[PDB]
Amino acid sequence: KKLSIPPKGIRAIIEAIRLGEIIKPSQYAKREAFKKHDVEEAWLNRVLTMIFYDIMKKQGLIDKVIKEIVGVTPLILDPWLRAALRVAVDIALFHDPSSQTIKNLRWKASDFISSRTHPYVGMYFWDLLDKIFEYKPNPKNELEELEWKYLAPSWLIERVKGILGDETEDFFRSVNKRHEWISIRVNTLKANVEEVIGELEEDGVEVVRSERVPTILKIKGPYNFDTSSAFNEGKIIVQEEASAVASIVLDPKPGETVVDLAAAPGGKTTHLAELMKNKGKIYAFDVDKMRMKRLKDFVKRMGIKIVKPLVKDARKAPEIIGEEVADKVLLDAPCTSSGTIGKNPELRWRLREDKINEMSQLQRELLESAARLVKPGGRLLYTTCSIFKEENEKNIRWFLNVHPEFKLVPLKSPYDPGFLEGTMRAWPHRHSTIGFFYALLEK
Ligand SMILES: Nc1ncnc2c1ncn2[C@@H]1O[C@H](C[C@@H](N)CC[C@H](N)C(=O)O)[C@@H](O)[C@H]1O
Repeated sequence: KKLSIPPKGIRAIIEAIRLGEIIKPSQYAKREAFKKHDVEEAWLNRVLTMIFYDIMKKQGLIDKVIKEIVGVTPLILDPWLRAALRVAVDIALFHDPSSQTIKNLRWKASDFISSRTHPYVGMYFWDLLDKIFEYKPNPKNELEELEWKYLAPSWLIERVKGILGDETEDFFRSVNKRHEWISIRVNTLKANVEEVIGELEEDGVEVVRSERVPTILKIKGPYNFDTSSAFNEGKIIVQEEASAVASIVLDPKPGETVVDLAAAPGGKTTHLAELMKNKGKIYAFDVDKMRMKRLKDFVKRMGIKIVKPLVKDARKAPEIIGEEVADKVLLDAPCTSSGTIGKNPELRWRLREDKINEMSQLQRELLESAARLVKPGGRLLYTTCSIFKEENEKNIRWFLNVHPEFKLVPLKSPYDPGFLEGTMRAWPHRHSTIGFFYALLEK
């Protein structure tokens, strides 16, 4: 028949959508909310997960609808109200709910947000429900029609067109597909691939091994990591294929001294240690103390013992660890994350233009800090998970202009050429991984 969501399910997505605003990446929020409200059933877990990503993906469009109905941007409203309104608008417009579900929205959702806030906000929600269910979707503008096809803001659509041209439609298709796959890396230091595959297939988990990096596995969700034997023993870590390639490209050797200039939560720095076979030294810098504690949790659980974590600004060092002291440095630079809009769909709506240039300047000063850490024979790898030239090819052309003395080491495997020859790019619509950029440099 139709879509029937139980009361605990209604409270679940509301809390997930609310927490998704303050906990990033939003997957952690979804996990937290689902365990809080006891979503044990796989069928409910699937349905609510699908709705979760549908809301994230269409957030900006949903908000425009809320503004038409309510009269103001939902951004000035209470967080629980905003979350409830987003859930209700998405369910009413897209998911054709059964009478029981609309009843649970009316009574159980109103009550839930009241208990988290004040009776008046539940009442206000209750007063809006009928307007939402009677709302006639009306895309008038050629701009509004465009935004509804790609599920993206006009500025982003325009900016992608300037980069991909004919491929723009395919790009948005690939970041719009659903799709329930999670990418993980097998910790070779503590387990082997087939053993992990078998343990996953021992559960009801569908597994597909990556052809580009055989330690990467795609698993079909939902998958509980805090009850997983493989995860709690440190055999597996969540990482995209593109991110795994980064460490392999830099190619750190056992006994070398390596720097991960922006390291937390530690997907790549933990991978660098595998390639160095738990020998040598890794200096791991990150300004975020709360992200660094995750890296420390991963390091010891995964049996890593060569990582020295440093909660400091990465523009410092030199004169923290030394000048030309690194055999090779990885700069997986803080960035816009625009290449990850398939994985974290809501980012397409939260991104600004401004701050593309703000991130671009930070990357350059980390890049200058990286340059001075590299030994004469050493190598520097610069990566972002951004698709913008401003953060990528532009930042490398600048680097090759001011430095003296680096040169670009040509890259081919396993992805495609970037817009500067010798650089490499991954694309969602070409490679089924996140948008990514690679620049390998040596003195
Ligand atoms: N100036 C800075 N110094 C050190 N870390 C920074 C600085 N600016 C941003 N960061 C960190 O850069 C990180 C960006 C992430 N893309 C790093 C991911 C990491 N390389 C991984 O593979 O797990 C965030 O954790 C930021 O806290």
